[PDB]
Amino acid sequence: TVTEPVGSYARAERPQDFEGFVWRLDNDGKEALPRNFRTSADALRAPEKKFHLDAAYVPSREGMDALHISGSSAFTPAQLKNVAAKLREKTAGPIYDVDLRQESHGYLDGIPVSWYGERDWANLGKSQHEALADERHRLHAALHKTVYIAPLGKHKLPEGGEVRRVQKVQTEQEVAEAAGMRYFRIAATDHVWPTPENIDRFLAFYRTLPQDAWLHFHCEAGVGRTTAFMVMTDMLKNPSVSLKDILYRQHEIGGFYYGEFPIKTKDKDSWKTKYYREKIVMIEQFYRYVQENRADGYQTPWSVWLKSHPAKAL
Repeated sequence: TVTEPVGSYARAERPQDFEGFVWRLDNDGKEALPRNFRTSADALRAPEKKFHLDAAYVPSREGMDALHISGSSAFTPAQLKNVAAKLREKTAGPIYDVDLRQESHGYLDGIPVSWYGERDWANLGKSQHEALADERHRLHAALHKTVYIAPLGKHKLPEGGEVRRVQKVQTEQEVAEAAGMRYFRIAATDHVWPTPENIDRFLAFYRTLPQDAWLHFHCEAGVGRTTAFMVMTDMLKNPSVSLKDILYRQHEIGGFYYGEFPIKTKDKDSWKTKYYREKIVMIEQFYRYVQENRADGYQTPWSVWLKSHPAKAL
């Protein structure tokens, strides 16, 4: 009897130790676009040094022009509009805003905020149904009430900010639709590998897409969740390209590197170590899943294949 298999490490943490306590400012709106905006039509750049990769290696670009995917971090309503217009110049198919955030978020007087708990784990352990209902209630309850909105400083605690009585409340779904994009939510936890549930939901969604759909993924700040799904899509659609090529190319357009590398962390972030290792193992397992189920149309869901082919720690 193993209590939590590789791939499900985060199930051992206690949700009650990370409840939300403040409305975090997700973007201050000074720039025209969200941070980390990147496309599969982009030129590859030099790898980041911390990953210790071969800068002379030239990754295969086979399948990229036809991939049609992009990524970024959180945005204001006007920033989303700029992303949607930019993506329209590249395609005539439907454009999707794929919201990968498990944490409750929305817009207060047009300001993008999220209910933030330590490690950004305020909805840890909740089903997607429970996570979205917490979100709808918190947002509605803010209307006509005084609130404190603030950016996180060091030690990940509030620093400065503003206080206003709220006169308008909006959902991410409402904001995407107003920008001309279709909406699809996948409640993935910040900092850890997506659950078998998050992935089964993404696979079913993928199988039903029109051949010219363009997928725009987004997380809160950084590139963690967004690169995981961008890598999975590249593999699913281009099963003939090697693991090394897929990993190098998703990193060189501006994403994270999901292959092996020398993991190092500050003392305050040592809790992240085991999660970085689990990710490396799990993306290799997914590539094994794609290669082995490619023949059919992936008749076997990921969760089922996984329970009969468990991964082992690094």
